[PDB]
Amino acid sequence: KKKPQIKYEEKQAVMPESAAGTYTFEVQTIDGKLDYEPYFTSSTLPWITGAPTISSRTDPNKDVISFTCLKNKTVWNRRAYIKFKDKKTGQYIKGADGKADLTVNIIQKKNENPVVHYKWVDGIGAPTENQKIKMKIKNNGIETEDYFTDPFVFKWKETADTKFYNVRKLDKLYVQGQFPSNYFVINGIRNEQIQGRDISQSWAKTASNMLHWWFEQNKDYIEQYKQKAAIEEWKRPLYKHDYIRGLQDEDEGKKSNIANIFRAYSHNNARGGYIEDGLTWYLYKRDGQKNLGSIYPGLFNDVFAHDTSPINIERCETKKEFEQLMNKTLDNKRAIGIFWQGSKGNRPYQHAVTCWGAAYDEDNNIICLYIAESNLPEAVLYPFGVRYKGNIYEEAEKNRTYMFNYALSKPENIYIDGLTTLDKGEDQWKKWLEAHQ
Ligand code: NA
Ligand code: NA
Repeated sequence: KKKPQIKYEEKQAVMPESAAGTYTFEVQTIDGKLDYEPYFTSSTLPWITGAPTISSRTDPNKDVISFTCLKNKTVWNRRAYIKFKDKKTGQYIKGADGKADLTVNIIQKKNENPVVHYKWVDGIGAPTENQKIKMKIKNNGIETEDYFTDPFVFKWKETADTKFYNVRKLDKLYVQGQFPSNYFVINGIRNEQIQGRDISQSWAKTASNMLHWWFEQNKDYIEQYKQKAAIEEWKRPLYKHDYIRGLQDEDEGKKSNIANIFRAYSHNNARGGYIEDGLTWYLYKRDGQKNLGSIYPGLFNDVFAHDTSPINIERCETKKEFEQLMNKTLDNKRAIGIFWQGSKGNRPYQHAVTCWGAAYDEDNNIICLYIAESNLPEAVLYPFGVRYKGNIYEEAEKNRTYMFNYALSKPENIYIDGLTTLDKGEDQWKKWLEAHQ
């Protein structure tokens, strides 16, 4: 007698809808009914209940295989794989080429109607519906007539009433021949005239946004500092954060005193800089930052010298590391700088941006970030989708947090290497105020 065989066209994926249910596919049975058992290749499939089974063999030509999925609440497809063990021989059954194991690809489809929730950096409010701007899908750099339909895909428009900060690079907004010839002129601290450029200053724009937030959150402590501290004469003008909303692009140099301090006085580096360096430079004295600029603000050195720094730097290489870091930062009322890393084209990529909040699916996966991107033109926060390298259910030792770039309508090999965070420093401020009673 001939030995029975099974066949399956492996190019056909099995794609259950997002709803929970017991789904099925068919396996062709040749020359009888082979005694086999189906198995998932992973034992860490929390979204599948049990093993696959042969639920019908009544048709001589095919078996029905059943498997049970939980609802896919996430906005991502998720993958599982079924192989087949010959129960008489104990070997995995071969596929069409006689060498590879017969493998059926399962892809449960994404949730088309997710319920999303949001966490914003403390103290910046939250977008109103009128402040959320939907985005057109681009193709070959041209906007199509289609829009991104996921509910978290919106720009957060800056208005007179919004409370985030997004200082933009003058060197990116500038249009030669159309902007004012004095566009880059800064009136320095001794009323001296300075042409400050900022093409490589994403670290300093990110620091400036975070510092604007910090001056605002701590404004009552800073008022007490101005009243009670022995302020060095030359630094007195710097105890001030002005961020003037509603300006035209051609007036960006008149928008932010903090960003202008970096643009006038910070020394240049084409290899960029570090968010944490600019933050330290503005707030307290460290020898490492002695050569950052031609001045050293160090405006609250006697609050933070010899105490906890409110600045931290952490890295993340897995989904778990990224979400714990984001949640810890958001839940502890801190501001967020992101240092992106990867490739933009056939060239290395590094860039600092500011994060003002995150979107979450019903499983509390982080699915989108709201980014102040000093390279991008609009006076808005841009959504950057979150994508993770491989299986999020069976995480590998490295599963970086890649960015989907809705403004360019494309994934990019750009991932989040880590966060630089800025804490209010409430305990340090309290100890300073208690010592100045
Ligand atoms: Na399972
Ligand atoms: Na750049």
